[PDB]
Amino acid sequence: TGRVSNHAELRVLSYFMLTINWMLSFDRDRQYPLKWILSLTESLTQRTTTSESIGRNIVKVVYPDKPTSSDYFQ
DNA sequence: TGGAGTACAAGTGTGAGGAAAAGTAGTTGGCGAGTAAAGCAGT
Repeated sequence: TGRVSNHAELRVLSYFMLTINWMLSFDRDRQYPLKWILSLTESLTQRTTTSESIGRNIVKVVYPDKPTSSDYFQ
């Protein structure tokens, strides 16, 4: 395994990682307020029963290595 | 002005760890009554 991370779909996600910090930490424009971030993660960390979410709940089950895999108690 | 490198960032040389079903163990258990005669002992 060459440690260049030359996979194409792998590198799209880092572009989605570095953007979401830069567009929020350096915001002189005060268009993205802090209280909306306080209404994002509080509304995102919230379970629901759609079939995408139910199907996502199966995916947490199958992987045993990492934490946030014994998430079934909640 | 221009070099000692020392750093992170690129590389390639060196054997093994984890996966699993069928097949293979040591171990119990669960079988198939008469009426007659002659013989040689007997003494």
